Amino acid sequence: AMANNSSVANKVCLIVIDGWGVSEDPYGNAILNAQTPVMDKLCSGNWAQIEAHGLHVGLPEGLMGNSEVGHLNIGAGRVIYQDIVRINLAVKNNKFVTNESLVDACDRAKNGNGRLHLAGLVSDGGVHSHIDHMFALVKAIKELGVPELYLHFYGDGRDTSPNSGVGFLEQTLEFLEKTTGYGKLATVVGRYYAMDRDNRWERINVAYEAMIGGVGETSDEAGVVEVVRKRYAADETDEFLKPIILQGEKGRVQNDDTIIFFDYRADRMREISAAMGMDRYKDCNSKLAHPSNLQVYGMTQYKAEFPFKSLFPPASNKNVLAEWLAEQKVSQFHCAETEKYAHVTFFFNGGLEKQFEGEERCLVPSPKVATYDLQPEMSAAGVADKMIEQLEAGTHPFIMCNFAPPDMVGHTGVYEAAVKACEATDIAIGRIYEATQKHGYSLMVTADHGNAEKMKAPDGGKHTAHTCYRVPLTLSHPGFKFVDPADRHPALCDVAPTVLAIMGLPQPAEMTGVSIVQKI
Ligand SMILES: [Cl-]
Ligand SMILES: [Mn+2]
Ligand SMILES: [Zn+2]
Repeated sequence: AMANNSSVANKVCLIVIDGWGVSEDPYGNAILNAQTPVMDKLCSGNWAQIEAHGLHVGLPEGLMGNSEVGHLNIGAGRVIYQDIVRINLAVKNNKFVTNESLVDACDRAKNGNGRLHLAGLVSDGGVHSHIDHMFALVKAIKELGVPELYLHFYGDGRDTSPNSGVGFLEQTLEFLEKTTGYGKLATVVGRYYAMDRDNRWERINVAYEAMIGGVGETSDEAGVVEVVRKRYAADETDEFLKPIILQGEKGRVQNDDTIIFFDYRADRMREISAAMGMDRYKDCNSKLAHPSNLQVYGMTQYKAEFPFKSLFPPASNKNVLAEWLAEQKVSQFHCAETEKYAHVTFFFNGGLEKQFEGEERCLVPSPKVATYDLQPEMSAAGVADKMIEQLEAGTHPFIMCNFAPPDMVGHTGVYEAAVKACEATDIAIGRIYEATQKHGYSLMVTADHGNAEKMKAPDGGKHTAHTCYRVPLTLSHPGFKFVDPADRHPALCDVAPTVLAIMGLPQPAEMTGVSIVQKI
């Protein structure tokens, strides 16, 4: 227990069912075709249906929710964005030209020798980068008035076809000369050399020396596409392109220059960026001098030790529900089956290992079976047991668990076992609800995303995937009325704030709201 447990106005039991969504279509809907009388009552009258997919939880529009994103958003009380989502939103709404770090890189150039470098993987593979981000950056840097911009094109062939690079090179060349009339291609080199992540500095050195010294084949805008096509016929593909050099010494990285790397994945950026921006050029052991007074910038942060500013730096995830309750000196309980323990732990608590002060944990072991359709109740009963024991104790004014059956059985695709899963989950919830009533907890049932509600493809085939359907949010306490946000659908990010409002605890500013209940 914790010193301010008595300040709590209403103790709360939160259940996160895993893979339990709301769908009107009953064909292959294991929740609808399962005896679920407990949830059928809890999901009626005062109850809400909230989003767990797509942008509502920091994912690309249209993408199904999943267990990690779900538990992250639930426990965080804010939307937890993917980096790629953050970047693409910024492209949609012209927020590059106001980006503080990008404005910083550009101002430094403008008040120095004004030379800027763009370097990254040029393709639409979308794993490490996107060429549209590169395009969007050139336009931005143009608007901001940087005098000179040179581009260092890293060839892909791994997240795209090995002979796709000519197309992106053509498309880059036309963009710079006809669309922006600004920016110049200075280098082409394969990601094999520039985006090594196994500390093979002899590979990095190839891209290093090309950028700073022009160690490659000379070409120009008129010839460069032919060079690459000749390389293809020599059996050298995008990934493995040896360097090509386009603007002479003007396009090299020189003294006092600024560099922006536009990849948003870090592992394959740490080496080239540390070679340019710290002391790792020494590992390349080049006979070339290292330029003086460089400053590097990254689309994202590649290593917190690095001094590099970032266009989209990491969110700290400060004052997620678990940390915040401990700050208020209120104690808590987290419980789950094996298969979902990282969800009520690592991910609920912000995506780290921290178990905060006053946080008590319980791991109920999952059954040892080959597939979970062979025991579709899994260990939900045991999880309920431990939760009911905490309700009898009354020690923790906030307790929570996860029930795995609906998701983990849904993934098998066996429709009738899914039905059993949801039946066994519903019985478990019913046991806790009885206990909350007897020991005066308010019960709240939600889910992290759907799954069980769609078990069949239109044609009857197995459908094992997660869904984009909304999920329930129930509240047994009759002095509150559910109310939607005025500006958006409610979403997982509103579970934690709503919890704190029922508990009479303040909300921390990092929790970008919002309680979706109001008192009667
Ligand atoms: Cl080589
Ligand atoms: Mn799953
Ligand atoms: Zn899940």
